[PDB]
Amino acid sequence: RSVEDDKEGHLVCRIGDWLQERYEIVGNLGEGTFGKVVECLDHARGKSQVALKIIRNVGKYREAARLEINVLKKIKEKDKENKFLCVLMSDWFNFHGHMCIAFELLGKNTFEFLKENNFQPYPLPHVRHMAYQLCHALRFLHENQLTHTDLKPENILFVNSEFETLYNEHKSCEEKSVKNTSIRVADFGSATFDHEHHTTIVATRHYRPPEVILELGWAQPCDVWSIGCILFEYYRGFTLFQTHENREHLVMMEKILGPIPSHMIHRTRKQKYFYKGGLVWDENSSDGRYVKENCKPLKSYMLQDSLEHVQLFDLMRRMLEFDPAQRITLAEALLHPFFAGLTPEERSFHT
Ligand SMILES: CN1CCCN(C)C(=O)COc2cc(ccc2O[C@@H]2C=COCC2)Nc2ncnc3[nH]cc(c23)C1
Repeated sequence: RSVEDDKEGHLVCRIGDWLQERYEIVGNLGEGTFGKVVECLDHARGKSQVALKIIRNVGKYREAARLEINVLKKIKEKDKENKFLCVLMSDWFNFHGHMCIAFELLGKNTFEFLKENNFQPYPLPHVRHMAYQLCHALRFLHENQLTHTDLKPENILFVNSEFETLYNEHKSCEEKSVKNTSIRVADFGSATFDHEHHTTIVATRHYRPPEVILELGWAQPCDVWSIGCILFEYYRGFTLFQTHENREHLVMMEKILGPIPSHMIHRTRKQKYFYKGGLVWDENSSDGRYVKENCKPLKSYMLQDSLEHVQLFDLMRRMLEFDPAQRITLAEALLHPFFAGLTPEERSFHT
């Protein structure tokens, strides 16, 4: 059988086909703009379960995958015991122009799970455990001169996403509750070391911090801002910054978090966003009316008054500090009293 690609350069994959005379395709896990993810059995390692990322046969995607493979090699060198909750590669190969990267098989990503639960949020204890793991994982990368730059719910995966179906106490509907909240962080293709070239713009827009929008440069604090956004999303089930454009995004930041510090305004070359030292925007436009209607102070989004909710919000506020130098580090975040609520099994990583 010939090797066939579709019109977008995706490999046409057939259940039963082998790659590298080794990986037997047994399931299709999903398709994205990069290519697809397929479930395989690895016949050279006792029919172990693999997720294979199969990249489009398109030069720019091939080049990007080669960069991801090289980042993944460096990460493994620093974490040989695979203790820091990252998804590391077990193999890679170029299959007729398609870069393929083999990973451990995991469950649903945390976005897909949320979507399959009709966007009903994760309970606070789940949020807390997921937060703890994220802070742990990224602290390790940060201490090794690495920044992820593209953290978002779809890049964070449950180890096993099996769930219980419960009747929602307070709503007229069912709810899916994950049985084990162990997660792993993936997708390191944009991850950048301190000594390497930093592009002006990084991150997916909804998780992108103000220093990037204002072109002030970025480093590890970029990831902490993303984490703040992620945790909000886990806790409410909707995006903190449901935005498509920079000026709008800044206005949303001001409505939710308070004024942008004047020292950042004075430094930015993006003066098009300001007039007389304040954000300038059209309150009567579609975007202006949307933000005025929908964007409220961060504390207004708390679902309950109790101590653990108050502490989550204190931590989130600190992750969402405008000034990246003032923003909480992950090392400090791990000392936050929010994490007093973890079970011993959660805290010691015996989930
Ligand atoms: C390689 N894996 C990251 C790739 C890049 N990335 C984050 C995504 O593509 C996100 O979306 C999926 C991830 C996925 C499998 C299916 C996905 O597709 C969605 C599913 C339903 O509707 C379509 C959208 N990953 C995985 N699954 C299981 N085991 C895995 N091990 C490692 C990964 C992974 C990361």
